Amino acid sequence: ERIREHLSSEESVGLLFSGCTGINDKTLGARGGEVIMVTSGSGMGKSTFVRQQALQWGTAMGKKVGLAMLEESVEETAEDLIGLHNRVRLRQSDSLKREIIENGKFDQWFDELFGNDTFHLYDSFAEAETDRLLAKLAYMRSGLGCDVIILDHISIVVSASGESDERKMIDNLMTKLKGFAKSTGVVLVVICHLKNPDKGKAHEEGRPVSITDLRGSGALRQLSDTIIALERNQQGDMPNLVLVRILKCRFTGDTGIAGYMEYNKETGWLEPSS
Amino acid sequence: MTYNVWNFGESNGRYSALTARGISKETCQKAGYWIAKVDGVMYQVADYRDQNGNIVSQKVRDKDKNFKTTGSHKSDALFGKHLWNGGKKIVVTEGEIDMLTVMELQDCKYPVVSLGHGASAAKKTCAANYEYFDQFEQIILMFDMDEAGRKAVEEAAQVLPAGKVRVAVLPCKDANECHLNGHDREIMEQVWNAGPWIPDGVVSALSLRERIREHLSSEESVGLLFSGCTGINDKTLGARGGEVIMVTSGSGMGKSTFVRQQALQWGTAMGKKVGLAMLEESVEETAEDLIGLHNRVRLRQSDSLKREIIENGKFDQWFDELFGNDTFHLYDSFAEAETDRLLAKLAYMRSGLGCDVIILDHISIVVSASGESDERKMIDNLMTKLKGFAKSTGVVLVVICHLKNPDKGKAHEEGRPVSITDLRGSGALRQLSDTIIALERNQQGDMPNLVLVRILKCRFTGDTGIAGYMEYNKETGWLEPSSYS
Amino acid sequence: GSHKSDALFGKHLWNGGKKIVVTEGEIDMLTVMELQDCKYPVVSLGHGASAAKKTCAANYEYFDQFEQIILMFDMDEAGRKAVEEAAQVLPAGKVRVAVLPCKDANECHLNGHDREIMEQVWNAGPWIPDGVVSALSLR
Repeated sequence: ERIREHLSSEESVGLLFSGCTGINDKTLGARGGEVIMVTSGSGMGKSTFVRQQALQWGTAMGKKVGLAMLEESVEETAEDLIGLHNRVRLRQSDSLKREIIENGKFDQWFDELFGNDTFHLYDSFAEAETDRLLAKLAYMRSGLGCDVIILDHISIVVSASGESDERKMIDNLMTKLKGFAKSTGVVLVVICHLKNPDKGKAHEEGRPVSITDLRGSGALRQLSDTIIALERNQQGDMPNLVLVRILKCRFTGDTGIAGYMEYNKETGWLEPSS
Repeated sequence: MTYNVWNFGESNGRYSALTARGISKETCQKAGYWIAKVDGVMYQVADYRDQNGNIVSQKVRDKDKNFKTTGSHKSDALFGKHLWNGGKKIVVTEGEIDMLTVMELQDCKYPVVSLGHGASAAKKTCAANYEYFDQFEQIILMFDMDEAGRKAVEEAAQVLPAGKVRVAVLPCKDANECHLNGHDREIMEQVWNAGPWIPDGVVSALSLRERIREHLSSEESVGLLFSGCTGINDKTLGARGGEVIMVTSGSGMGKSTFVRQQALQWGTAMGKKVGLAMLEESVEETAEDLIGLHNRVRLRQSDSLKREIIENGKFDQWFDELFGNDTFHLYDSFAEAETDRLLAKLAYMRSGLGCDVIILDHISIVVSASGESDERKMIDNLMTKLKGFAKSTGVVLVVICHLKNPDKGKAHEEGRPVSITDLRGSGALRQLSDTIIALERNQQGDMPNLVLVRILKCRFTGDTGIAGYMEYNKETGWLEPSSYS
Repeated sequence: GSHKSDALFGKHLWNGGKKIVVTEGEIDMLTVMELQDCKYPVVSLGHGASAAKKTCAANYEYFDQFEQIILMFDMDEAGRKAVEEAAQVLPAGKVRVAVLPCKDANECHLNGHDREIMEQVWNAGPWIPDGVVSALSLR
């Protein structure tokens, strides 16, 4: 009976990765209980890729998405979603900001987006303790009833914290996040950064990213079920061209390069091909 | 269905002292808190008057601490609201007895208010009273010190005027529990020392739309404009408050000269209060550069002219012309500052002196917690604290770092575009910093004064690459914009 | 008796006013009152220069009755630290630091410099260390 109930409801194709495909061809979406790992270099598209998925899922397939943008205030993150939804770089314009305010178009777009109460976020920025996030991440999942939790940046370093080498902190945290993800069945999307090789041209100038290039003592390479990686050469002749590489997919096992995408400097989207 | 307003001269009313609470008669009389003797019982009535004195609602309790409401107890119910027309700080308690505690200790001379519908409607009550609470510079959220109390604090800070939120943490249950115990010493300092921080950490389901509108109106997206070369503005749209600008180049190529132009430019044309942290030079030397830079000259190479124009009356002229607006602030030590012997001072500018831009030249002078192997963590640890400070205050922070020595081919001074990997420190600064400006020039080429500007990162826009070019005017010491391709 | 941390020598003499002088030693508090004919608010610190932060913090409510708080501490290495640790827990906008040509207030009086003491009660605010000196005062 539980498998019948499982097979009938389980969003196994639930919330397919938008912006590009081949990712769907190699991962078949994001299952509930899996931990999706998104990574790239600094300023390449970790936040932007994940931000499209959070927007898309909570609109087209309408899901209660939980956000944890620990590096930016919620008004800034909402600011992106509003512009991203309306295909504009609203953050990148004083005219567009002044426009929608004075002519009352701001309220218009906002109700069109958040009007479902499908978007829930985390607001603090000032140091989130490990079990002072998991409680709130669960509060979304459980109290607010979210289907997807989005955790930007898996660090919160700063603190000493009394235990040398935070290589265990990232490991200890990832396990509980996988636990939380599975015991509730919530799709868990987390963003991590990449180590510094300093051993040739690196990341921002190209270079494929392997699982070893992942920050931390690769525990995230174990607990996570699927690993999405973005690669682009911001000094190349197409700095907006970004390559998607699957480093892991516990569900399928089909790895390799999925497809390509192009950063539309007008809409702020990652349109597939061009 | 709601009760009728009790009358003071019709229900055995008297203004007695709450001896078992620690509140005297004089205090009860001023807040409008009296005791009624109806049916032989002993009820305590809290008069929630409006801006006129007319009782609107009342909150009546007896021996067993049961609640009974009379009148029109609307969502904006604030016990003591009628006593204060505004000011500097306002204390927001949970219960009326706690509101009676602060006034007793402050001799009923300072604004203190209580919540109408307990800790539950804290969010709604504070939301209903946004217009009123914004007449004060600070809002002292001293709720109960329990599980439910901290959630009420959480739901309060969400719908309160941004930047004015402050939370009190008492060694006991509530304000009254401290008073009757010992701790009259522990309450008041936290009324004047409570932490000015954020809600943390749910804060979901929009509810901030209008505040984002309020936000978008006050902090622009073309925050400031880097002068010296257009194109930097095209790819970064300036430097917002709360961002971290990262400026770097080779040694003696114009890290200091480039940044100093922006500090000068911003503090003159756009009259912003610029804070300087020139760790590798006395305050007089950085001022010396600024003085010459403002007057399009170099007061470091013309040596006869230095002694001349100063002792003649052209120094005092330029000095008042430049620093007279009281905008420029610098750091004076050179005696190896400690990390939390800089951030304290850097915050003092931003906060005490009120600066808009803080400039930290050279971020490799750590000098902090000696004994830990590799300063690779110190630079990372510092950047985290700098980013926190930068965003939590909304200050523009421009920091200068240096570049690792590659020794793998011709390096930096001979050209060589500097990538993000070439950045000094275990690239944590490539993460915490939002915008990264890099200067490149071949000081052994046909165009040494020609400098290439390269954006290595801009979390705001995401538009990277080569901006434009500039030329070092040896006469003016400026970075004039060039026409090169 | 009970030397609580809010010990302020002379606190019982004033109920607010325009300005109040906060010395370190009671003897220095006796100097300022001597020059002012005991007509203007002058107080001393209970626990010396060490608990300067705690004593001033304990009397923030009291010191907040005045428009200005004249920190006339000693003029040594420890004295300047006491100025630093007091001014942190004092009302921002009511500080001011006294700089004497001698050791303390009494050392000036016994020498010549009554001409340096009272006048130096009128001098701005900043506060606290390292400057930062808003350029203008670096001329």
